[PDB]
Amino acid sequence: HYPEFSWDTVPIAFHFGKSQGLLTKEEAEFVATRSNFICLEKGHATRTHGTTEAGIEAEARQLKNLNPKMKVIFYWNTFLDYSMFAAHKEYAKHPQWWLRTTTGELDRKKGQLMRYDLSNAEFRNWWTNVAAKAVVDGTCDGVFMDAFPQIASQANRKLWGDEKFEAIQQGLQDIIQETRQKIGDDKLIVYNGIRSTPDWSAGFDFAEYTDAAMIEHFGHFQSASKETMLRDILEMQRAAKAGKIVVLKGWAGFTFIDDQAMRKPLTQKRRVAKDSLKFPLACFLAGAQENCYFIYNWGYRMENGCLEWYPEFDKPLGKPVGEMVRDGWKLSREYKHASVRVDLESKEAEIRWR
Amino acid sequence: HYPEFSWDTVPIAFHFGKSQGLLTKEEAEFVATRSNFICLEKGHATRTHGTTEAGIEAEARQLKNLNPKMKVIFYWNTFLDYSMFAAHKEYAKHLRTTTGELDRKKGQLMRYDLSNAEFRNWWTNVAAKAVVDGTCDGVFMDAFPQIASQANRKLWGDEKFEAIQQGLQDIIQETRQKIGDDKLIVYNGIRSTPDWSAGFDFAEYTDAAMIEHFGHFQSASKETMLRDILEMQRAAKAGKIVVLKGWAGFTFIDDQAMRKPLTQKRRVAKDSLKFPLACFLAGAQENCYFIYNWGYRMENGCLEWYPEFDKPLGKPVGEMVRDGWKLSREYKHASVRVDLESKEAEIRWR
Repeated sequence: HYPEFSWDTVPIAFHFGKSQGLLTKEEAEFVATRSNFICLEKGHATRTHGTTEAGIEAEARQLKNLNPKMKVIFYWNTFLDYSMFAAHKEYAKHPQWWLRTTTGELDRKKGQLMRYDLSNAEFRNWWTNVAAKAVVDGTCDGVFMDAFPQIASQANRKLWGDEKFEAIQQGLQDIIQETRQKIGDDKLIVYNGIRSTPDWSAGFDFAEYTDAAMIEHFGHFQSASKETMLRDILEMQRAAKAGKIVVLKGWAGFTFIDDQAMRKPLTQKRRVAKDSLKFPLACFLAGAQENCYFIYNWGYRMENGCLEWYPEFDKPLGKPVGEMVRDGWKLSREYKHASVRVDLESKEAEIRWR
Repeated sequence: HYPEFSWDTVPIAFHFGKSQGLLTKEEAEFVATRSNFICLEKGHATRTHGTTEAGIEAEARQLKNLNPKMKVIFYWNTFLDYSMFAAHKEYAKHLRTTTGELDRKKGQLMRYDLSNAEFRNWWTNVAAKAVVDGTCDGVFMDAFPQIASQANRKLWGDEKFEAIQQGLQDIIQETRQKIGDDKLIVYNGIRSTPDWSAGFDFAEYTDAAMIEHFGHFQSASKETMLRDILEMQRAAKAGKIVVLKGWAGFTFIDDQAMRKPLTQKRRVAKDSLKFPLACFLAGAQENCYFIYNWGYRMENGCLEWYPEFDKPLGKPVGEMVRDGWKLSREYKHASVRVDLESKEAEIRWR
């Protein structure tokens, strides 16, 4: 029930939202002819369709009409009560569920966004019904469960108490199982995700229930050291070899959280994105197996480079002819039509195409 | 390093030559006040300046003195050994087919061996003399569909053909290296035909592509016109320049049409503008340029003007909308509709 995967060219997935409306026909064709795997973000097409659920459903139909093999993934945050969903008004009707801290204040991110009590079974029941409405009744093929590291953050202990924290971690396991129970075996569960930092690293997890994990921070944020980059690549290799989907999120030399980089004119962003592609692309191809996908851009809104294309993505790749080879911080991989080399320490990389 | 672009009116570029001499005061001012983007063709001003290089250099200085924003592009054929260049005698001082006959287009013009690196270094040196040492702002690299034509496998063999294809990629890369990142590389081009199509290519190095045959030659079908428009839109959204070469109801190759009087030529040119102009506006994005005439010599309609090119246009306020062969587009001061099947067109100026 995985997306149809191919080595003909670099395997590419999409993950973004266009808030101002559906993809144009030209945008939908551009996307649908270039990938079999897309998650549509919170807010997608809300300006014209009112709710994310409505926008995503109409978009899922458009894309699959163009590419019937496309797997369209419903973005549904596991932890946060985002306002641009019809579901938000239903959650507002259940104040008995609302998470509170040890002092009684409502637990809200940046003081505005409520965080879910995953230990509450009624909530979990409602939350999984939202997902199953999108993927069973609707036209999506799976769900993207965001925010696992936010749930597991030790900082939440100061807010909840240790006992409620353990209850909420248990509730994360519960809500994944119940998600699977409700959407069936033919549907995809994607979650965020694999993460490598100096103090804490999460590998592919909950494997009895989940199908795909994103490596959202590859090469950036707290995951920019050679040690954490190597761990992300090795975990992709290990997880994919064991039959899972892995989506590696590359960043085009900067991210949407870098205020100075985001202030730069579009021409400068494109120069940076072109110069910055080779290294994360070589890292991805060094460790990539079947069912591994690359994403490369600087954010999750359509305009954050998400519809950019690069000639590297059209070049013949072909099946891997040998396993990844590692010597110290240096990695290399042979494909039928390309050779890859990358040094995690110096950030030096080389891709030799046929 | 792009030409300065505006939506105030239809964005216009020029692409022609005047072999009898430089533009006159009036002709120079006409072009300089109406566009920031011109390619000067082979032969320009050769009668009085001897070579295309010297004629284009003198013209580039004249036009830029009138409009300092003017980007002037040097015509340098990527494949063909034209005689009205000083560089022709250097080529003469230094490509074989399988039968040994000299490879000459229509028996006259030699064709270049892009595999040979000595040639490539010379060729790019000629481009660099014109744009780095000289006053031009970039180079127009013609003839890419000729180079790629599969029929050349018959003339050269599969091995040499693929050497030449690689050579084209090498010459483009070597051009950019020698002229720098602040100069423009224009090439011909995007082409859509029923059996063979090329979109924007070599985007690592090139800035601009011409759609030379829009609506005409082998690209007159609704299928190929739509391909051209869609590729303009994609490439310009990707950050490239696109030059759409419209034809004024006929072309310089149609003998009978070319033998008609100017008054009839102008009548047909006026009647034929709305359709190709609406196709361009339907898909146009930033850094898209329209050209409208019946050829590449100054006198082939190239300094004709139309009120449509003075009308307020304004920024696009919506995306191209396509239903079947029908396109529409909303600008701040005009609504566009065109039907590629019936060739009906409306430009509702406001």
